Parts: sequence; C-alpha cells; structure tokens
Amino acid sequence: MTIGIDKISFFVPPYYIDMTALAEARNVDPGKFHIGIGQDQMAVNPISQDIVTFAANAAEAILTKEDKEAIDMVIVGTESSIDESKAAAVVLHRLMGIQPFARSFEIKEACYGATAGLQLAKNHVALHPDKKVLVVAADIAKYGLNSGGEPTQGAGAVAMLVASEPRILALKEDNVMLTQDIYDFWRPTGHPYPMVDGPLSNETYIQSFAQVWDEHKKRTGLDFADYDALAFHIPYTKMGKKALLAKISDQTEAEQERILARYEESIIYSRRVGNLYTGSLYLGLISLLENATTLTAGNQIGLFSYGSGAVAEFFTGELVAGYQNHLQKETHLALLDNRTELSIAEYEAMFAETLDTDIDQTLEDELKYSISAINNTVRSYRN
Amino acid sequence: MTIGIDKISFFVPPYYIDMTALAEARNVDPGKFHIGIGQDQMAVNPISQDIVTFAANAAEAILTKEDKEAIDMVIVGTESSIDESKAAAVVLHRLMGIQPFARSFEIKEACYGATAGLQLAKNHVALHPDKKVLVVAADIAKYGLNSGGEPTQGAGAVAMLVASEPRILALKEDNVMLTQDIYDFWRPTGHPYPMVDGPLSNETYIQSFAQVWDEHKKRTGLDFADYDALAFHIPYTKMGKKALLAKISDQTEAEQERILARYEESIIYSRRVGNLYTGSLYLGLISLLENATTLTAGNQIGLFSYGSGAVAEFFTGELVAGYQNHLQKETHLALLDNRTELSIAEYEAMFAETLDTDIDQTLEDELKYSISAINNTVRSYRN
Repeated sequence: MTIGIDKISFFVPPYYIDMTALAEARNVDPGKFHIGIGQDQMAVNPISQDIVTFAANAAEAILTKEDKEAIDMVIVGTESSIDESKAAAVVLHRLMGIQPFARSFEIKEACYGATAGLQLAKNHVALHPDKKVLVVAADIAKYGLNSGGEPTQGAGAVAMLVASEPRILALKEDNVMLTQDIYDFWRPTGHPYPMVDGPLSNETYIQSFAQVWDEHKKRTGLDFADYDALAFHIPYTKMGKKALLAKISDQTEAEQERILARYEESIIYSRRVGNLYTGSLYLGLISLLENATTLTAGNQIGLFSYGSGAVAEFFTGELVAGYQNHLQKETHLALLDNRTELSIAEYEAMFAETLDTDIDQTLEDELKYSISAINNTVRSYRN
Repeated sequence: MTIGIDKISFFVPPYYIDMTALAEARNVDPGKFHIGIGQDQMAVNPISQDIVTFAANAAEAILTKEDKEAIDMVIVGTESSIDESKAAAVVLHRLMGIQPFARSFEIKEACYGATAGLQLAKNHVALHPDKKVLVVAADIAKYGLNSGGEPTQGAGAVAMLVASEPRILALKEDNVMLTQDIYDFWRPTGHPYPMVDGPLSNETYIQSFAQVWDEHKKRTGLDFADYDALAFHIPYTKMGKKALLAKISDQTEAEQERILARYEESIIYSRRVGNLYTGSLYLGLISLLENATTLTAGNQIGLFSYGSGAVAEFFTGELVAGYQNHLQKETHLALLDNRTELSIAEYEAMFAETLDTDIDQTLEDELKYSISAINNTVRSYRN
C-alpha cells in the first residue's frame, strides 16, 4: 500500500502589493526585490484574517463529506499561533465539519511544523489505511515596516489530505532529518516580531541542506540525476537558489540547467506570494505540480524542508499516475489574479493595525472564515 | 511486535508549600484543599527553572548512551512554551546529547500534547522498530496568587522512552479520541495566566470521559470489570474521582470500591505535586506502577487523557513482564521527600518574580539545567 498526498491546495489573502511599488516607497531600485530577493508580489492580510481564516479556506477547497467522515486526525503547523494552550486545529476541526472522534493538535517548530505533521500523518495512515489525516500549514510572516525582512513577508496556508493509495504524491521512506540548536531565527514569548540573525540564517539554511542531502545520498546513493525535480522551503527565491547552487556545482552543465529550470518552475506561485513559513515548501510543490509541464507519472520529487533553530529534513515523493487531474491550478490562478492591489499607503494602514484581543468588538470582512467578533478574548469566525 | 513505554520518570522543582499553609493564609478551611480539591502539597518553581529545566532532568533520569543513538525523534508536549517558533525539543535534543539525525518538535494541545506525542511515537516505532522516540511532557501551571485555580497549581515534567518490545507498558490499538471546540480553558497570546471557565471546565471534563468511555465500550465490549486500573489526567484529585463516579454508578458496590481503591493509588504522587497539565496523567500512571502493590504482569490499564478546548482520548496498556525492575521508585521518593518547604511569604515572593527575557543578566541556581544566563533573550542552561 502506498501513502501520501491525495489532495493539496493553498489559500492567500485577497490583497497584495507589487515589489516595484515597495522598492520605490523604500527609495531603492525596483531591481533589489525583483532581482536580488527574487520576489514580485507580496501577500498582505488585514487583522480580521488569521491562521484559522486561511487554514479553513484552504482545506475547504479540498474536503468532501466522505473526507470529513474518514479523517480521524487534524494537524496544524504554524509558528503564528493565537493561543498558547488551545490548538487552532480544534477550531479548524469544527469549521470543517469533520467527524467528532478525532485527534486535533498544533505542531510548533518554525517553518518545519507542517512537514512534521505530514510524516506523522503518513505513519498513521500506513497503520490505519482506511483513515485519513488533514495536515494544514498556516502562517502569517511579518518582520516590520522598513525592516530588513519586509520584502520577504507573506501570509496564507496550504492544506493536505493524507491517505492511502493517494492520487497525487506517494511518499517514500528515505527520510533524512537533522536537529541543531542554532539561534538563526526565534521569537520569545511576547515578541510580535521575530528575532533574526540574518547571516546566521543564511549559512545555516544552506548548510543544513548540504548536510541533509549528503547523508541522504550516503544512505540511498541517489544523486541529482536521479531526481526529476526538487521542491524547497525558502524564505525567498534567491535563497533556495543559493542553497541549490552550492550543492550542484560539480554536476554537468546540462544537469545544472535542468535542476535550476525545475527550481524556477517551483517558485512561480511563490514569486507572487511571499514567505508562507510552514507552507513555503508546499506552495513550491503545488507550483511544481501545476506549472511544471515536463513532469509525469513516476518522476521522483525531492523535498527539502527547513525550520529555523534549526530543523531540516529531506524526503522523496513519486508522481502518481493521473495526478494531473486532481489539482486546483485554476482556483489557484483565479485566487491570485483576483486579489486587490494595495497602494503602499493602504498597505501600511493594513500592516500596522492591531487586533486587541482583550477588547470586545465586531469586525467586518467579506472573506469567509474571517474574524467576525471578539468576546472575552474569544474569536468568532464568519462561516 | 509490541510497542510502548520502556522507561519513564518525572521531575519536579525542589520546593513546595503545604496546602494547610495555603488555606490558612487564604482564610479558607484546610479541608477545602485537602478533601475538597484533594491536594496536600504543591510544587513551586523559581524563574531560573523552566520547561527545559524539567524536561532535561526527567529525561536525564532514563537515558543511556544506547538510547541517545537509537532515538530519532524528540517530542515535547507543553502549553507552557517559551518561544513561539523554536521548539523546546531542540534544546532538549542538545542537552540530552541525542544523535544528530533526529526530528525534534513541540506539540501544543493544552494538557493533551504529550499523549499526542506518545501515540505518534508508537506509530513511528511500529514502522521503524529499531528506533526509539523520546516523548516528554513539561509544564508550569500558574493561575495567580489569590486565584480560584491557585490550589491546583503545579509544575514539572514526565519523560518517556518509546520503543518496541517495551519493558513496562505495551500499548494496545483501542484508541477512542474526541475533539470538540469548547472554551473551558485557553490562554490568548500575551496572557501569562489562562482564561478559565470553571463550571464549563468541570462539565466538559466529566462529559468527555463519558463520551469517550462509552464509545470505547461500544467498539470493544470492555467494561470496568475488564480493567485492573485506570489512570486519569486531572487538574486535581477530586475531579477524576467525580468523573470516575459519574460513570461507575451502575457497577457493583464491590466493583466501585475496587476501581476507587485503584484510583486512590494513582494519585499518591499527584497529591504531593499538583497539576502538571500535560504530564498529569503520566504522573498518575507512574504512581500506579510504583504504588499499586496488587498490580501485576498482564493486567490491563486504561488511560484517560484530556486537554482543554477540548480533546480527550481513552487508550489501554498492559503491564509487561518484569516491569517492576525498570521503575524509579527511590529516585522519585527522594525527589519528593527532599524538597524545601516554603512559607507562604516565600512562595509569594517566588511566584510573582518575573524573568525579563529582554534584559541580559545572570542567574544563580543550584539545579542542574536551570537557567544560567539570558543574552539577547537566549537562555543558557547550567549543564
């Protein structure tokens, strides 16, 4: 029995700011964002939209009644939580109408959370093939106006229906994971914005990939030639390209052109969204599935998942025969095309606004699953 | 292949306050805490001791060099986190000296976290029998001085080595889990103390046990008579007794006496510690193993795990032949008996004190793994 991703979909807010507008507002050369970071459009979200808002819309795009009855585990991976005790997965479970006898919880490990949930979900289904697990990555990435990280900001969520005899991606058991206590990025309790050691984040991300890849090659003998495509967690485009470059230098010129071509295909939707933290890698994978014209059934996909602090893991997935018929390109393309472009002024009004959870209030937002009210610090959602 | 808990241990801070002292200082009848709540001594911890401090001491009590090399996953369950991104499991992985190639993350679902980690660990080992997983519950439960929940406070951690062919407890596949979005207890980001609906927390905990127990009975046909002992998560002693009572009303007078007698044996250590949230149920299981003179190999043990907001799950375990030779009774007792009793004036000074993570400073504390210093919000530990 094969196990893996049966359905996948992402969701992003109805708002975005174009990088050239940002460059100009920050008195720099449009090129620095388009050509340095490798970013074009950033996702922007108002206070009435949180991780439940995204996780709910994303999963609502792939769940059927039969899925609601088979799912016995819901997992949310995020490093943008709203409660320190109650898991957002409990509210996702209610809003999605999933049957009651299920286990729900949140997993926290920087941008690596959703990968953890997915592998644990793979194990669960492998042991109970009739059951399914909903693994959703949801995050909001803010660094601060005029911040060093500002151009790498993003927001959204990616939902995965994990089952046996999957229709899109059958996961293998070649996992190589690594844990290292490094303070490249962190956020002490109480800190709205993360603490960032930029250079350390850079080196650690590039090195973690090297170490994990080498071990995997050492344990499985598989090299770049053996992979049709590679999907990466990335805080921004140019980063995964630098990590990719550093490792493929000794491959043939043609082999390098092929791997980079495929990397470029994996970051199409990301260049229009930004960092989704836990869902970054998954957004890359969705991209590869919907935009990569030369992939086909049977091809091998390498996945490098990273989490600051730092955790990292490399694993493989195989294209399932007929996968091309169970994607959501369209809804994904409409989703992106239909967003409203905020001017820098609008964008800043939206970014700086706070949601004071202690104050009772009502919020208006047309988006389904967005926050409708707050009473005694409890959020209500507009379903 | 049986899979389960091979070794377990708990750790609590070196101090405590007598519940009679608390009642007198709070102008309340000693018996309200002693009988009402069913608590005798509360675990108190200073600022220099956090979730890492406990999780490390606990695990250090059961890890061998061989265990450090076989463990490929480290999981910490808590609702007392110190970082919103980086999982305490990463620091625990470093302090414990576990081999590098491991997956490390934190799980958040109120007091249900560690139970999630144990089950997923079970799955992992079932699939990779030569591997072991370290699952540790670590939490600090504070409600505030002169709080309604004050007498139910606690602090500590319980560590579990999950492996195949376990020496203490072999886990069955009879799990009945449940998820319900209810605000009985939660803690919005930014809130040092939880928001608590007492009556709702009460009814929800009792009703969850009922619903879960009935379902397990409907699916397996097993009733109370079939169990040699039951272990419960409990915010306090009298709670699990009230939940136990509401469900065993129609059993024989002799059956009720036996189940209660066994329940009383599960709460011996808890009456001297208080609420460990995630590790509460596990502290009860350790108590049963170390205090229950009549238990023996092959006896069945049902465990009821509850986490606020609210998830619950009922599963069973069987005592493995020779389990009596792989427990830590002396160390545990030595841990409880050798603690320093604080006067209420001392307890109040400890409790209120805060750790300003933003201020770089040093900290002196004799406990191994307590915080030694803070620099740029990064905690260093005394190893």
